[PDB]
Amino acid sequence: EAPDVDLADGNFYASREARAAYRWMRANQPVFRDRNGLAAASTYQAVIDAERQPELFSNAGGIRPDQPALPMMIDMDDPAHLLRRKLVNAGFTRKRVKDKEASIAALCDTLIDAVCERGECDFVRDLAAPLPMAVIGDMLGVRPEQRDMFLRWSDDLVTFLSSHVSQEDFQITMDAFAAYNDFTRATIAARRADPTDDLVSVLVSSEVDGERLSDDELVMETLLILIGGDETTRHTLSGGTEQLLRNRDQWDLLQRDPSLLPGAIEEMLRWTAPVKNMCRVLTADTEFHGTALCAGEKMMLLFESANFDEAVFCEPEKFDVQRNPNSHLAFGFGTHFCLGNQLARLELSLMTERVLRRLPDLRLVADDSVLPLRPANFVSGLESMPVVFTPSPPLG
Ligand code: HEM
Ligand SMILES: COc1ccc(CNc2ccc(Cc3ccncc3)cc2)cc1
Ligand SMILES: [Br-]
Ligand SMILES: [Br-]
Ligand SMILES: [Br-]
Ligand SMILES: [K+]
Ligand SMILES: [K+]
Repeated sequence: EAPDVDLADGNFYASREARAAYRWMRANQPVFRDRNGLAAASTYQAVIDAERQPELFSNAGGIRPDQPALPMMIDMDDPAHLLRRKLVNAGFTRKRVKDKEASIAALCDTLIDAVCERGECDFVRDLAAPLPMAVIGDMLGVRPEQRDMFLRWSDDLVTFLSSHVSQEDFQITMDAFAAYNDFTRATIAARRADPTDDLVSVLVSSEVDGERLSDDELVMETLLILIGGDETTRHTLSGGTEQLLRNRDQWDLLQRDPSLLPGAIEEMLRWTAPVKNMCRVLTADTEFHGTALCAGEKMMLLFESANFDEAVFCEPEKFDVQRNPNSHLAFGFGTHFCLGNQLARLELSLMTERVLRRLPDLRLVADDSVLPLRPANFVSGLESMPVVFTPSPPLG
């Protein structure tokens, strides 16, 4: 019998029974319909095949199950999407991202300095959540003492994307957007008159095919970047480190061999899959991997399910930092492949290498059976992760 599940319900993704439900879907109905008839691609093959057919599986209806499209690149199809992405790509060239290494490392060291003397911290609150916020906030010109405000707006907006909000939460969402809009339009006006090397400056000057980003587009695209920056990577940092601590042979391998870190980051991404789904709207009736789909309905791409697909990943419930190949779909695939992937990987690398070296005897206070995941239908990971370690003095 099929699992009785609602794939638009955030409680499904907070359940540690989700992977059992995905396993059934992959073995019995790869393009699954949930208890409300919502279609979802559960196998790696079905996700890739949909990703590769953007004219049939469109982003232009919006990437959430019951919300309309917003005027931003992730809700656009080519050719318009390609121009928008090329414009925003000025902020994400390989050289610009790699050049952030020293500054990101400094933030990692400041955050570890704040807890290293204590011998205990909440890995989520004190390391995983603040590092990506500080990096993206610095790119956007946010004063350090205002990071919490931007993180609050980001939580409001990602909660809106992660659920079907009440009217009161709709109002909060609109208020947060209005505050972000006000701040960002001030930055745009200032950078136009006195350009710097910050993200808004680089985006203002970007030109492709004789076109530039409008103020409207700058607000929307930088907001997409803010929330990608501050709502996703945190969950790979916490949940990926959790797996290193649960399987101490994996922690020990990384401690003794820094050259294993790139493969470890990939396995942390495969395992944690912070983005649980993105939607595609059907542009025509189609028979897709055994399931009839109707023009105008949305189908979810279940990235965590694909990342645990035994047809692609041998023994997928084994966390193995050495896994090769590791062609996971945490960042998706195709036209919309995460623009921030290099930045996210760099943050994960720099914080993890410092955690391994500076907190070398790190351990979990209590095991996973009592560590909850955030209820959310879109992006999710650990709420809290208390950890202990031998104290050390700060680097300063
Ligand atoms: C581990 C962290 C992250 C994960 C798992 C992640 C995941 C994703 C996924 C699944 C998509 C859609 C791909 C698809 O549907 O095939 C996406 C798109 C995108 N992401 Fe991320 N993301 C992360 C971090 C970031 C960061 C840090 C940024 C920016 C600084 C960012 C910016 C974007 C943008 C702009 C898009 C839209 C690309 C397009 O539509 O062409 N993401 N991301
Ligand atoms: C109601 O007005 C608005 C306006 C803007 C937004 C924010 N749009 C948005 C933000 C974040 C993501 C998640 C994500 C980003 C990058 N990589 C991976 C995941 C998707 C869409 C919401 C509501
Ligand atoms: Br299949
Ligand atoms: Br479009
Ligand atoms: Br920048
Ligand atoms: K505020
Ligand atoms: K397994």
